[PDB]
Amino acid sequence: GHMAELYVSDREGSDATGDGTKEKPFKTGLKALMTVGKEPFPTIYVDSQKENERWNVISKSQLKNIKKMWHREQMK
Amino acid sequence: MAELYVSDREGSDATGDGTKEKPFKTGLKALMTVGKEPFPTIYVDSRWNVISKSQLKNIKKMWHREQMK
Ligand SMILES: [Cl-]
Ligand SMILES: [Zn+2]
Ligand SMILES: [Zn+2]
Repeated sequence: GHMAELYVSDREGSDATGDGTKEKPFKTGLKALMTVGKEPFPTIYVDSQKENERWNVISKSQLKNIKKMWHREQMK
Repeated sequence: MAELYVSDREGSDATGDGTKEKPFKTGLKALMTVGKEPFPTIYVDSRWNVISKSQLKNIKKMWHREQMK
């Protein structure tokens, strides 16, 4: 039932009241990976650090760190 | 470490160390660098506001899961 993209926005999202949609992003990557029920990981978008763009694909470093945590969290 | 600094806009998990001058980028990385309790105070970008208990709870929850080996 899970979807193909996820939005995380440090400044505009909430982990409390957000759902990882573009309209209502999560706030954190820790919150996001908690949601991920199966692989493949959805494509995660983050704040663009540029004034020009709202959104930007997660960095490769940030993704790898989230996934490390996710796998280890899948081992109870 | 008594106070950890985390900055999505300006920090780095790669070259940062959680100092106010070299903040971490995420709480994800920050928790990974805490090996003992009690936790340092965590400050996030607003400039700096202390971490919302709403996200601190998540960080301190996932940190306890880690410590089990
Ligand atoms: Cl995070
Ligand atoms: Zn896997
Ligand atoms: Zn404890």
